[PDB]
Amino acid sequence: ATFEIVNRCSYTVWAAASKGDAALDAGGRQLNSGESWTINVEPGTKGGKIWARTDCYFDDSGSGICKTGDCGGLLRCKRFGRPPTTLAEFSLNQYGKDYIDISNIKGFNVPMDFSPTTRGCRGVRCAADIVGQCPAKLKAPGGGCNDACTVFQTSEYCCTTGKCGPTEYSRFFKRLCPDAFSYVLDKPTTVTCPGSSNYRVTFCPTA
Repeated sequence: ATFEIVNRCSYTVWAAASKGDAALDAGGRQLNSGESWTINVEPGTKGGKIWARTDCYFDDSGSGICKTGDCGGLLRCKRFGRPPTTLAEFSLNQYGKDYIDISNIKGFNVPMDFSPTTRGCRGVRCAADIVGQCPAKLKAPGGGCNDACTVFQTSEYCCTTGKCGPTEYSRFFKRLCPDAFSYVLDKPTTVTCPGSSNYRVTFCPTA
């Protein structure tokens, strides 16, 4: 399948695409404003993620640091990103369908649209100034708006036992992006698409 990752923000991002234990395609790439990076993801991939990283430095080989979303200090992510990271999430060709979501369960750094480029299903977006509003205890120095489970490490926020409810903090993310997951047991805002769909991720969409 095809992912076209478009930086419509006015600042550079360092896009990342991982499943957790391996890169997807090249695993990451600088995107200056306006730049598109199309990747190939296999069919049947489960639990894939695409995110932005901000305020990075990488040296000639590729090792470095970012202030949001860092994946073990690699330009080319083979693992997931340090919060706060707005997340595009997907598992493809499940049993005849792909399933797409955007998640604020690790926080928020960059606004995002995650739309299918082929018919049958509808996209999902979170574009609200979450970082401008973000509650003080959830602010991340380095940039972004952390989730409560990152800031406090409780069973209730982290839904550790498989039981939890919404919270004042989950609800701050759900007021601003009803169409993204705001905590682990949120009513799912997943989208079911035909198997083998293609997609566009766009950062700052409304930019």
